[PDB]
Amino acid sequence: KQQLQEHAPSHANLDVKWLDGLRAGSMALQGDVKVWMQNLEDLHTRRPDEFTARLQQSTDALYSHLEAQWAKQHGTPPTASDVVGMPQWQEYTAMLRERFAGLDTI
Repeated sequence: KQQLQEHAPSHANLDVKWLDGLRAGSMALQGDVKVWMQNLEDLHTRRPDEFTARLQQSTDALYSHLEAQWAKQHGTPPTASDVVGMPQWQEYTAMLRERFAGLDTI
């Protein structure tokens, strides 16, 4: 499948910045999650266990940004254990990746 090669003008995950956020890249819509799925759509195709490894690099920004930044708030509750679901990504991604069958939020 996909023997012949092809290409066209379009935006890719690389374009979108890390979870840290985008100033001009994507203001109106969310490029963080918007690509979160698309990244797994291509990866998951080959290996699922790796699907999470795709965004794993991006989500890192927030994953740490929270445990680090949020640390100021309390610093006690902030930890890889909490940061896992402390942020919104935990839920957000759960809405798209799960309700992907009908991505409308975007």
